[PDB]
Amino acid sequence: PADQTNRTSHPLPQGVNRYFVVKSNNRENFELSVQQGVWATQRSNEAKLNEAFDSVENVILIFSVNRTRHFQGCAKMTSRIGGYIGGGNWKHEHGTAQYGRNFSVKWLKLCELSFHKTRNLRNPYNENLPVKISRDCQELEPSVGEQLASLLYLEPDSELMAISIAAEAKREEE
RNA sequence: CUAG
Repeated sequence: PADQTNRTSHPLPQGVNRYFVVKSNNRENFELSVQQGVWATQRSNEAKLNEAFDSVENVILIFSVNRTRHFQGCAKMTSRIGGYIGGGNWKHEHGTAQYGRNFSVKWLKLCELSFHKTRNLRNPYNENLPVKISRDCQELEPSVGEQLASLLYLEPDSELMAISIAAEAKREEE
């Protein structure tokens, strides 16, 4: 009874964060990311994630699979792109849009956040369009990013959350 | 990217 209420997701790190919407063409890659703690983006996006990674303590990546009408969670970018990381043999069609280098992520919160529920939120960095209209690695104006992440934390954990925590712990035993 |  001395034990604090134990938690099943990681809270949004405190401090000065930047926020990017990350898009996947398919669930398979997103699920692989969750099992392995790894992502890779399009080559053209790598310098901008590295610029964010160098600039602030936490780069928060809010994921959404194309066409699912939902956000699926948020991760912290935990390594700079460049440098061997490993994992992630990714699915893609006839070699097109071939992905860049794998980097580490830590899944903070996994859930299914409907776009309906984000419909009053717009992003000044993308012409004040609703945040659902976000290409891969579009930056969220940071006050809007913090609002969008806060909506994620209102949703119940999806089944992937515990999958993530388990995989994360397994990688920790070294 | 969102919509079909």
